[PDB]
Amino acid sequence: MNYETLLPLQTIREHAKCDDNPRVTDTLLSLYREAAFEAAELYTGMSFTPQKTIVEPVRIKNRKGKIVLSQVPIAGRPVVFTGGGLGSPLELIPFPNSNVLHFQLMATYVAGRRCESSVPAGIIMGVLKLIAWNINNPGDEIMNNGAVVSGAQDEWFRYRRVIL
Amino acid sequence: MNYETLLPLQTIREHAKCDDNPRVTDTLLSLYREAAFEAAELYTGMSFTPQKTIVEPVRIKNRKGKIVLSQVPIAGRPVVFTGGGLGSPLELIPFPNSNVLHFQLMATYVAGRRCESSVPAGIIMGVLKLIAWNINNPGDEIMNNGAVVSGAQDEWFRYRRVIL
Amino acid sequence: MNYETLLPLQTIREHAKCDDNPRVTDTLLSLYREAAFEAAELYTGMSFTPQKTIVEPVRIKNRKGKIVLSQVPIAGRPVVFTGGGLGSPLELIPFPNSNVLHFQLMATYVAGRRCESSVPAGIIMGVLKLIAWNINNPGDEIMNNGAVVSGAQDEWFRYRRVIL
Amino acid sequence: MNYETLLPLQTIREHAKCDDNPRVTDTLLSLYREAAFEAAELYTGMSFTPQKTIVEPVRIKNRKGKIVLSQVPIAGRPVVFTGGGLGSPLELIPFPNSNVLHFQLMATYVAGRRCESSVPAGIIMGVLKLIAWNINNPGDEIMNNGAVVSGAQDEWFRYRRVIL
Amino acid sequence: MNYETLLPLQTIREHAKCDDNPRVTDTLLSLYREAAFEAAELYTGMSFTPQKTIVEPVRIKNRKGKIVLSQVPIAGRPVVFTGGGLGSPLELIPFPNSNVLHFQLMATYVAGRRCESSVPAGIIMGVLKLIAWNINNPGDEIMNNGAVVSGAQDEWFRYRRVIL
Amino acid sequence: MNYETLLPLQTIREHAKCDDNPRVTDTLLSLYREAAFEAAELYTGMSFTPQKTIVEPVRIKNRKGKIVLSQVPIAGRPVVFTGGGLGSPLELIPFPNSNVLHFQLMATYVAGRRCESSVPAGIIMGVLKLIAWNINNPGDEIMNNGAVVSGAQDEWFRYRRVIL
Amino acid sequence: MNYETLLPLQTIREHAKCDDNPRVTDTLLSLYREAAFEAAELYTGMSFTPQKTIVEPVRIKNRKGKIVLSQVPIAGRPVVFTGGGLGSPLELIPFPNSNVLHFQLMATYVAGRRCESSVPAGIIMGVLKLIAWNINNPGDEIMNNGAVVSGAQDEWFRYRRVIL
Amino acid sequence: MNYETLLPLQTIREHAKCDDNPRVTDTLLSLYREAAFEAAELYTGMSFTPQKTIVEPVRIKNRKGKIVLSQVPIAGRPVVFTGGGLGSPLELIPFPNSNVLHFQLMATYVAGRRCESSVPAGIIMGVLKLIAWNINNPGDEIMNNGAVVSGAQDEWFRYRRVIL
Amino acid sequence: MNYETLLPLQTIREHAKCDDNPRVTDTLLSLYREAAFEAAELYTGMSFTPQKTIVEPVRIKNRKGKIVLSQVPIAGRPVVFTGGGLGSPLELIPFPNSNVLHFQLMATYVAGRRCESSVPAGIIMGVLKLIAWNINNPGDEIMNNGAVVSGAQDEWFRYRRVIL
Amino acid sequence: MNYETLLPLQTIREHAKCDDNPRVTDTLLSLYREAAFEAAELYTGMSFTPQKTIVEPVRIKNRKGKIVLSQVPIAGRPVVFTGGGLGSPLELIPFPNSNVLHFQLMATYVAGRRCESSVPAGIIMGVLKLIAWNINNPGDEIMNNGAVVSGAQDEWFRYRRVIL
Amino acid sequence: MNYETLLPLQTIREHAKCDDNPRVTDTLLSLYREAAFEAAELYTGMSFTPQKTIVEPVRIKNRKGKIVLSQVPIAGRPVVFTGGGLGSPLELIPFPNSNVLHFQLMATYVAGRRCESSVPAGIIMGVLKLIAWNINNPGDEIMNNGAVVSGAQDEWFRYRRVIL
Amino acid sequence: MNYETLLPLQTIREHAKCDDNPRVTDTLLSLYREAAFEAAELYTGMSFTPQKTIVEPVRIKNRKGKIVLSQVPIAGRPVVFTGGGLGSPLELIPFPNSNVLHFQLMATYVAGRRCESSVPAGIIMGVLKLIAWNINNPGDEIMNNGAVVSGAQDEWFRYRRVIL
Repeated sequence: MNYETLLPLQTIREHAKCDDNPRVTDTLLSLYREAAFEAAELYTGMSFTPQKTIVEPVRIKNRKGKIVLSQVPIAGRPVVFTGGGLGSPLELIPFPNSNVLHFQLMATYVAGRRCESSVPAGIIMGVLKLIAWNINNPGDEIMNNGAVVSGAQDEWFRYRRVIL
Repeated sequence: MNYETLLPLQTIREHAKCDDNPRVTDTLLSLYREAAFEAAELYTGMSFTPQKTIVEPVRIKNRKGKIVLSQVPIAGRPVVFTGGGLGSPLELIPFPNSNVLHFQLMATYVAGRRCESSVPAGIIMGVLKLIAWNINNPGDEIMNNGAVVSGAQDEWFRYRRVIL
Repeated sequence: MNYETLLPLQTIREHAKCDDNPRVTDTLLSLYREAAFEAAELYTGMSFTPQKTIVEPVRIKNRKGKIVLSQVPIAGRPVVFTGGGLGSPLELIPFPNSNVLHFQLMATYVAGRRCESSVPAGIIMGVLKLIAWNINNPGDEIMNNGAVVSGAQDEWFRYRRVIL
Repeated sequence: MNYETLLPLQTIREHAKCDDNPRVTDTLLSLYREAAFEAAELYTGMSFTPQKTIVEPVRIKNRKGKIVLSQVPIAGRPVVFTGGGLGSPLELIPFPNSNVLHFQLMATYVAGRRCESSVPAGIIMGVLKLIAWNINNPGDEIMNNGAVVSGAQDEWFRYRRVIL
Repeated sequence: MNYETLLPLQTIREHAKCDDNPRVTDTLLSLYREAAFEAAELYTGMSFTPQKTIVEPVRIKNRKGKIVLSQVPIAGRPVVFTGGGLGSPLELIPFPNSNVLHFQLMATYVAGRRCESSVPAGIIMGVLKLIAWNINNPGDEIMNNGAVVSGAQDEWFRYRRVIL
Repeated sequence: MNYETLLPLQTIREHAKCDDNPRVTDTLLSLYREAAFEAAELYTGMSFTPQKTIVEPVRIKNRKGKIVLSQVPIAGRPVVFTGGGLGSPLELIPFPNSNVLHFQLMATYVAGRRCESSVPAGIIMGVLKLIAWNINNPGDEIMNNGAVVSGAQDEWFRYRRVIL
Repeated sequence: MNYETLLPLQTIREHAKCDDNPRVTDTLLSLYREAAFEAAELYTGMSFTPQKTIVEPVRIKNRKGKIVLSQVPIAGRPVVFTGGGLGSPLELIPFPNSNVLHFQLMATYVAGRRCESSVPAGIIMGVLKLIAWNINNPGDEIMNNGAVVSGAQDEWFRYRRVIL
Repeated sequence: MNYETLLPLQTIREHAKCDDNPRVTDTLLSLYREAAFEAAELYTGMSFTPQKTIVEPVRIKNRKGKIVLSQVPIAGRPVVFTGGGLGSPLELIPFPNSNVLHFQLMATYVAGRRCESSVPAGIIMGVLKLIAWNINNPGDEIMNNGAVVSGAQDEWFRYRRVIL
Repeated sequence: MNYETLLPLQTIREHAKCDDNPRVTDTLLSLYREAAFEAAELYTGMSFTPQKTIVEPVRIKNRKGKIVLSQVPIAGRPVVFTGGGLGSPLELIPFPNSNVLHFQLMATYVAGRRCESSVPAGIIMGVLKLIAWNINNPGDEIMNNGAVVSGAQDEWFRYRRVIL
Repeated sequence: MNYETLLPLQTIREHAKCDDNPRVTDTLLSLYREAAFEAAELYTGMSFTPQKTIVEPVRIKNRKGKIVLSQVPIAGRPVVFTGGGLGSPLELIPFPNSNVLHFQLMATYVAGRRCESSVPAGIIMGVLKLIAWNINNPGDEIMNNGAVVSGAQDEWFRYRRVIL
Repeated sequence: MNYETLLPLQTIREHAKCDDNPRVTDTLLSLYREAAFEAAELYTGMSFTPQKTIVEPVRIKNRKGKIVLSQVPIAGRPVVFTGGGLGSPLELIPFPNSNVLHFQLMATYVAGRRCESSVPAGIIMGVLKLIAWNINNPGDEIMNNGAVVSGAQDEWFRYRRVIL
Repeated sequence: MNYETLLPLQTIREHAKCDDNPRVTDTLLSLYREAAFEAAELYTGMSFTPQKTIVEPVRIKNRKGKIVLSQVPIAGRPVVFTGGGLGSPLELIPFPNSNVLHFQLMATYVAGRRCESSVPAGIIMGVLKLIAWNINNPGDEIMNNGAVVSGAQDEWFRYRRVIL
């Protein structure tokens, strides 16, 4: 993917205060950038521009009618349901920024984002901190996890929406 | 967005005493300003300039007749109800600084600000400290939770409406 | 408000001992003073001469008829209420230094305080301390609220009279 | 108030050893002196030389007839109570350092001092220490509760008269 | 009062290691002396040479007929008590150094000292210690109460005589 | 495996900045790389990517019919079951990220990774960190659990996925 | 007084190694000596040379007839009792070594010491140590309870041997 | 066994960074390597190629017939039992990786393994650390066991089969 | 008593490494020795040669007739009792090393030793330590008793070994 | 005995880097070697090369035939019982690695080692460390339990085997 | 006593490094030696030089017939008891190193070896250490119970014979 | 005894590493050697070459027949006891190293060692450490028993065989 557009090398170099470097090659930094983006993906679950189709074997959690989805659905668009003898389609309006719906069973929806320009800035701010840490810690001495001490995880934490 | 009118780059540079450093280009300051304003909006809950129309579904929270909405409406404009098979749309005056309801189903309101001069000074003061912190410490050393240690977050606490 | 009449910049400079600062211009010091006065007013509640009006809906609290408004009405002319089923409004005299009144219903009033020169010395001293602290702390600390550590909030405490 | 008679500027300048310093103008010293005397008045609760005479409502605390005063009446001559259905005005003499009298209801008496030289020296000594602290520490360092650490709020404690 | 005879300036200067001081003027030392004497009087209640007339309303303490007074009357000359239902005036001489007597009402008496020479040396030593402390602590340095750390209060403690 | 394709020696030499060092020959770097990759494989349990469908033995765990598989099936391609006493084919949709299925026994499903570039960058970062630690610390000092203190172990914890 | 014969100034100066010092006059040293002997008398309770006849009131302590006087007795002149139910002074013989009388009412005895020579060496040593402490430390630094820390007090403890 | 085939001495010299040692000759490095491989074998239990025959007596264990042999037979080749008054010898196939069989008696068997090529990398890495630790600690410094502190025993732990 | 016969000054000057002192004259050292020997006598209870007579009254103790005298009579010579309404005087033999006898009553006796020969060695060492401590602690050192910290009271303890 | 064939002096000197030191003669090194081997034999319990026949009395520790013997028997030769009124001497096979068997009375056996080449390397390493410690620490300082702090003891622990 | 035969001054001078120091004359060293030997005798209760014969009274401890001696006799010749109703000789020999015998009463005995070699070297060793401590530390410093910190009272503990 | 053969002076000097001493004479080291050997004697209880006879009474312990002796009799020749048993005096040979036997009563026997060459090396190693410790510390510095910190007691501990 064109990570260059999401975060240029020049900005990374400027933030890290490493635009005068005798041995750190761009080829290596292009690996740290991808690693940081993958780490953010794993920590938050918010995919970038490439949208992904979701069809999964949903289930009912309890008699209250609670259904848990694996990922948040595309915002605004209703979500459809089918299967279990219900030949006709069925759909409801989902909650924004949530993955709980109410009435073998089957359901479908799409997850992803419009494009490079819709990424919240806080994600980038945490990512840049993570790259800076990885640049200034090849792994020779202790001076304990990298993604936490660098503070990027705290920046990303604002979006993980723990129960209120 | 016109973040420039809210906090011109000149003031940010003057506060940080870095107007002559070529290491901090305009784009980096723009990114820092955007991230700081986003963090302030998330923390204090005060929606910024845009006046976005908001529509989202609801479920009857309790048997007593309580329902909750996700964002704060602007005072004056009633919150209206539509759909859900009910008798007919209904209009309610919003309780300022609250989004709780008193008597699938739908409702909608507006959130935002009419004028940009209404920004309290404390928010700008905290944003200045946060940007100053981000300019100096890239997070690659331990001597990193900028929002807390920089002191910006505590300034905004005056408005986070602790329960009296 | 004309804060310059209450605290000349020269006085602030003589207090903080910053009559030679090589980078702190007056345009930033004025913002500092504005923020400090806002913080003091919010903490103590001793507002100034200018006035503002508000309108809100209200709900009775108990069978005894105690009612709570969102802001303190001016110490003076009546506070008006409208609606409530009855065909004509009802009005009560608001008790000063309080937001509580005694008996949907809509309420309106005007906010503000009395003559300009009401400011005592302690608040001025606290504001000076807060400004002095703010000048010498753009935010860097491993060696945490500015108003608490600086001691200003201990100067203003004499006017709160907390009953637990 | 006319503090010039109670504590000449010359004594303050001599105690703090700043008579040759041009960076502390008469305005700033006047502000510090006024603030210090205000703090002393708030802490110990004795109004100074001006022979203030008070008229305050009083209600019997309990069936035993205890009545508590908000100020200590001048010793040696009676304190009078009126109103409250009394057949005729009645006046007694209080026990010294006692603010409680016992065998609508209104009470009046005179509280003050004859000559300014009777202003107890401890109060002036505490004011001097507070002013000296204020002049040297603007409040932007951690080497700030001036009233305490300087000792003035301890020098004044002799008078507050906790219950024996 | 004749403080110059109770404790001359020369002795105070010699004790505190002062041959000649660059800025400490005698006028300020004269204030320190008076402050120290007032502090001693407040801590012990032992009024100096000027004998004082005392009149106050006395009461009986307990079932045992115990009687207490505000100050110790002179050792050998009676106290008087009349009014409040007494049958005839009667004056009696109290215990030595103990304000305890045994079987509105007003009682008066005289307390004080025979002459200047009656002052025990310990009080003078404590006053000298307190003066020395005050000369070397204008109130600007922390790294607390002056009268205790200086040790004068410990010297005076020998005469307060808490119950045995 | 042919590790030369996964991680060329050039990248290791660049990250550890030892391309000009003649004391670390290719033979020793091969050993270090092999050991690091084997350690990662043992830890996360994700054998690397010769693309491979999965068919493995299983035995039922309890009356509920729960059966535990080894690796995560891919999304959108149903598993199929055989073995035991079954006489007809059967296919069920797997739950995302799951490794347990319920209705000797046989069954096969499609999973794994296709291209070597899909090897998540986190694993490569962990391997690089472990190799960098091994290069500089032979293991005879206390200023030695290399996998942990170097942080390589922490980078691999994102995958082991303790029960939710 | 006779303090000169008990402890000549020459010995004190020799002990304190300050004979050639013009910075401590004779009057101040005499004051130190007087204070030292006063403190010693208070602590150890041994009345010094000046004999005094004592006449003090007494109250019956208990139903057993016990009565306690104020000061320690010297070998003791007989005691005459007056007041109460006795028409003429009731003569009786007291006993030394205890302050208890056991077969308003008056009692009497004598106390003191005939000669200086019996002052034990321990008292002199303690007085010397206390005077040496007082000469050097004026009481304005901390790193000040002279009677205790100087070690003088512990020397005198040999003679008390309290019974608890 | 031919340890020089598994780990060339030059490899050890390169790992420990001792390619200039002034007094560590090869006749001692051979002993160090011999000891380290023996320690690894005892810890992990993975033997080395050469086989050896063993004969031992046994004692009747219990009813269920679980019998423990002092060593692990090789590859499950038959293990014979003789003597003890049995009618004729009986033989069983021993379960590999264990020394327990299911049924005075005598037992004999042979122990060993197949080939050198089946040595994983982790064991080699641990042995290298153990040798490096041994070289630089001849036994005259305190800075508890060599195999533990050096971290070698933390490399072999991956094969010791804790109970899942 | 003639201490010079028991301990020459030269012995002190040799022990305390003070055979060069130009400030510690012999007159003060003699007083030090005089005090030290008296302190040793008080601690050990072995009164010295100078004999002294004593006369005292005694109260009636109890049924068993054990009576306590204020001092220890001289061993082996009668102790007399008189007065107390007895028909004629009664005399008893006093038990040595004690002040208790077995039966207002008056009592008389005498105490002392024979001569100076009754001094063991350890007492001399204790006295030497006490004197050496006293010389080099004039009483202005804190950067706690003299006789205990010096160890002399640990030398004399051997002669008590009481049943404590 | 011929300790030379087990550990030549040349190897010890090479390990301790003292081959050119004339301060350590051959006799001292022989003494150190003998002491170290004795300590190892005592600790690990492995009887060394010189074979010896042992005859000692026994008393069964329980009531069901528990035999216990002082030292471990050597493999092959049965332990033979003699005397004790037996019908005839009886022979038992030695259970390896133990001296407790299932059955005044007498028993005998033989212990030792067939050849010197059977010494494990770990014993030699521990002996070398202990000798190195003893060479460089005579035991007159504290930074002295050589067997433990030198690390030699822990090397031998591999063989001591715990009771399970 | 004639200590010259037990420990010549030459040995003390050689051990205590002071064989050329003129300060420590013969008298002071003899005093130290005598004090140390007396302390040793007190601690151990064992007179060294004379083979003293003791006659002491004995009272039966309890009906068991236990008698406790004060000294330890020798194994081989008896200890005699006399007095009471014994009409025939009665003398026994106790357990070695035991001071208790199992059956007014009088006892006497003598034991020990021929010569001064019964003054074990340990006692002399302790005396040397105590004298060495005494010579160097007069007791006016802190870094003082010499008998302990020097180890002499620990050296003598071997013979104290804890009461088993 | 000719200790020279047991441990030559030269070996002691070489071990304690002091063959340059300017003041430690051989005569004093000869005393140190004897003291160390006595200390070993007292600690472990094993006598040296001189075998000695023992005579003492032996009271039975319990009905089980357990009897104990002061020292271990020679390993192979009998202890004797007269009377207290069957018709003839009887002597038996004891357990190896265990002073426990089983069936007036005076019993005697011999104990000791064959020759000077039978002393285990560990005893010599401990004695050398104790000698070095005694040489280093004459008793002045404190840097707590001398026989333990030296480590000799730990070396001797292996032979003291605590009770099981």
